[PDB]
Amino acid sequence: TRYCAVCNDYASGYHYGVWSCEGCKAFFKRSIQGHDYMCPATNQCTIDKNRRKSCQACRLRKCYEVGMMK
Amino acid sequence: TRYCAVCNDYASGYHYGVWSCEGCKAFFKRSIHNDYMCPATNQCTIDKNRRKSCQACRLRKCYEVGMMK
DNA sequence: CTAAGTCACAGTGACCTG
DNA sequence: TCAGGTCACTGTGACTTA
Ligand SMILES: [Zn+2]
Ligand SMILES: [Zn+2]
Ligand SMILES: [Zn+2]
Ligand SMILES: [Zn+2]
Repeated sequence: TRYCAVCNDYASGYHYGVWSCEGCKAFFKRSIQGHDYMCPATNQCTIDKNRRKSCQACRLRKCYEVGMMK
Repeated sequence: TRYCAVCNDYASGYHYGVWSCEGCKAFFKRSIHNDYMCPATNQCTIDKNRRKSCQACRLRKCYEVGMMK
């Protein structure tokens, strides 16, 4: 009930079942809406305030890991 | 056939002293004063489908391959 | 030819509507 | 309150001009 469970940025509220920022909220929104994300490395990127935009594959992976649901 | 020295995509021509696709050419141009951060460990596999994801490793490779500002 | 500009296009997220 | 939209901002790269 404070920080984003996905990128650890200031979370706005409870979105999709986890406390998240508007960024991760919108991201999951679109991801479940319809999109192929490609990880530029080893499917183990560090998702945070300044890396979430870089890897969409690991960001989505994390969205699910932390509990977000459709 | 020529391939982009940075991302292996079909190169458009010889840009900045190296063979590059239009993407890496414009990117390099834009970069030269952007400071980037790799999402992983600075060893990304930069190709057509991932060059947009890591900008740090893209610019790294731009210099590595000999692109001159 | 390449350098350099151009601009439609697509993702992001802060804000808005329901 | 949150889901789902929205749209200005921005980076991209294919194409145009010099
Ligand atoms: Zn977040
Ligand atoms: Zn990744
Ligand atoms: Zn390239
Ligand atoms: Zn990288």
